[PDB]
Amino acid sequence: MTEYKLVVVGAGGVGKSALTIQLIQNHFVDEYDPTIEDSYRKQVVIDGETCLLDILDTAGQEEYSAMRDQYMRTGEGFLCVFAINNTKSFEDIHQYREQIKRVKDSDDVPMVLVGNKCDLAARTVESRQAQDLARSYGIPYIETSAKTRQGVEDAFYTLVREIRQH
Ligand SMILES: Nc1nc2c(ncn2[C@@H]2O[C@H](COP(=O)(O)OP(=O)(O)NP(=O)(O)O)[C@@H](O)[C@H]2O)c(=O)[nH]1
Ligand SMILES: [Ca+2]
Ligand SMILES: [Ca+2]
Ligand SMILES: [Mg+2]
Ligand SMILES: [Mg+2]
Repeated sequence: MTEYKLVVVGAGGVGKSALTIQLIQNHFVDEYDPTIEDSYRKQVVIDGETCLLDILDTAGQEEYSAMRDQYMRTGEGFLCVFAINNTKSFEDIHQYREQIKRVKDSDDVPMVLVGNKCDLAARTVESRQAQDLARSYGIPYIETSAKTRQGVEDAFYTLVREIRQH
């Protein structure tokens, strides 16, 4: 049935894997193991539609990013993740978005901006700053915590809702 190909991108350590694993497997990964390229598939009902999520969890560490752009080519929508306690990861978002536009050869690609680790109080990216970035892109901004589950389903389901607008 309806399949949605989602790709999760962003700087090393922002919580791409923890977010995906919380969504799919319902637990929090406390440790840090850098990703090369992993995929997950699960059947879910989203707004009354039974569908299949195929999620590519990509490397954020440059050293482990070989051929990432090839893996990403098939993505239908992209979760652009930064951490709210990592200003550099937020600044990097523009470069991830440019890479997405390159691999899709389009300036109109479904995406959602995600500010993760919202359970932490060492915030250096304020909500309004991320809202403004997302506005400039024509996409939603959503905050998440892979640790508490806050916003996790919402982030991924919102991306499906963006793909459906394409
Ligand atoms: N407090 C808190 N810690 C988080 C959250 N998400 C991830 N972390 C922590 O941050 C570290 C990195 O998470 P991870 O998911 O591996 O990040 P990543 O973006 O997949 N890294 P990589 O690009 O190298 O694969 C882990 O120690 C993890 O527990 C969150 O929402 N809250
Ligand atoms: Ca755990
Ligand atoms: Ca291209
Ligand atoms: Mg990872
Ligand atoms: Mg500031």
